[PDB]
Amino acid sequence: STGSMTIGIDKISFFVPPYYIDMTALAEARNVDPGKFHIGIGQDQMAVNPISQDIVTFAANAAEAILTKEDKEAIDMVIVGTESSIDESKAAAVVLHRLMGIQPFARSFEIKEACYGATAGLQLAKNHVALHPDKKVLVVAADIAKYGLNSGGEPTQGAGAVAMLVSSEPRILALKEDNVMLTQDIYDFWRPTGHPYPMVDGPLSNETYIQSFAQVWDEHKKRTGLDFADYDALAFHIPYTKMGKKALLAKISDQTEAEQERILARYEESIIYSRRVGNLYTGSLYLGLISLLENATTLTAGNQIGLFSYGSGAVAEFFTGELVAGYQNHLQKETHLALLDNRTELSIAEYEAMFAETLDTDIDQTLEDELKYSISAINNTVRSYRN
Repeated sequence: STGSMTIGIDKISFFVPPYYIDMTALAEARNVDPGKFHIGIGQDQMAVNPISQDIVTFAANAAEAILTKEDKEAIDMVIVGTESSIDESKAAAVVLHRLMGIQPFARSFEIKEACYGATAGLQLAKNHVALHPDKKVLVVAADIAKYGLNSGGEPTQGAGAVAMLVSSEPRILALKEDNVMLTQDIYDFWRPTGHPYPMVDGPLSNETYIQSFAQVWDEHKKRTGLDFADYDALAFHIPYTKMGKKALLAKISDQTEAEQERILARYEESIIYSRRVGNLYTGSLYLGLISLLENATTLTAGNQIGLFSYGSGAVAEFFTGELVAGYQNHLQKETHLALLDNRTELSIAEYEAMFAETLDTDIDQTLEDELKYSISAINNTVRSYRN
């Protein structure tokens, strides 16, 4: 009711492909104890997509869920964060700008830094709107996480997008100016040009992620004096739900049991959707935010939400948001639950067939798919989308 005009997330939604495989079914096919997936890494259902669906398909569907005609006129910047690009030059944001019917006098571009790309976009969006509060920015995380059949990373796979509308007087989450950022040159996870799957140093990945949180948390506490007791919930980027828990558990071990129980319970709420989707790379943290807000029943306006973003390479950031009065009226619980529940369960055979298929863009072809914004054709390497 006082002070500077707030800036932050006005609306937020995710989209995942209309297919999944059950992790017990996957475990039985890979001759491993299902507990390895359900408990070990903490995953239950995994999102999978056909070659007729790419990051534009997911970004467009996610964004369509939150954009009004008014938004489309007020948006003058469109940003896509991804590490699953389909062009080395042309930003995925340009096609998204067209499909969403956003007004022409806007800048559009793509950000790349592993799983951190969308966060970078969000912070830049926040600064833009702070300086131009009559404008809005569309920021979309979009990615496809594939590792290969019978591969070590297979059970953490996923696909989809998370779209955010950034505005002044946001109806969901007001962003604070307490950002703590961190860059370290570490080769825990990367994907050289020409590699369809990432190069991974498994142990280094877990180590770097866990310590990166510790580093930005400690620096944040030093700068602000804020501690776990000052946070009503914490949302994390996660490669899989158990790794987030590990990082969190390691840092909160010296807190009162009351604080641990509280923070840990909130974390469980934040991963409800993730357990049913898998890794969204850039979108994982923001799926967690959605999951937290739509599954919690005792969060309320005025509460402080801490967010930890991570990107292999590695870049990390911790920042805070405050829940806005009335935010519970502007979520999409019914829509999201329906999206997850309405998915078709694939058998492992069907999944392997879908996964193995490759899109060769050098061949002119048509593709069939009932989903809006799916790929309808390739011509001279150019993708057309049905709308």
